[PDB]
Amino acid sequence: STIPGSAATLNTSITKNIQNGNAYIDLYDVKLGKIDPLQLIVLEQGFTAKYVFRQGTKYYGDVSQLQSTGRASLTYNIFGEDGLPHVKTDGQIDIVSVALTIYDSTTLRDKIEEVRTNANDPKWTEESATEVLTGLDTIKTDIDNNPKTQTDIDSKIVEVNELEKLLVLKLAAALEHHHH
Repeated sequence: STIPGSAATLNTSITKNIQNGNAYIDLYDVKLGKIDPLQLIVLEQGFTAKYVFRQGTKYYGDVSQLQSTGRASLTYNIFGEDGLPHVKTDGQIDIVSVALTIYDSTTLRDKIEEVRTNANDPKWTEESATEVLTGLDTIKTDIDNNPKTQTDIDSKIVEVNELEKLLVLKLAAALEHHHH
């Protein structure tokens, strides 16, 4: 929800990055520049905020610096118009910490395009050509709209490998439909 006397509330409407009060970032979106940590929160008039990441043993002031997938923390330091940190009514520095999960789908999305390129080869029967494409599009949609754990991304890489194996050559199909 929102911490007692804070000037910043975490924006839950961005379901792709915010869930159950936790933040999620896909390095793919970071590389394609689709992420801006300051849009994940709502600042009430008269206060500015500067975010800071904390992963391993270092702090990152700019999301682009994030290079590894893992568990980290997103923190938002709130400041008043005087440039100094805001002190909440309870007498504490007004800061907002969000548990962050960093994952990267880059590899998966490529593995998908590979299988997709393969699936569209007219050498494969249209039933498999399509069953595999549906499979890929279902995953694709999911990784675009929903946040995932890196552990979860790798499992979908496996699902894709398996779907690619469903492809069936028209040649084979034609030798089976043969009755001697």
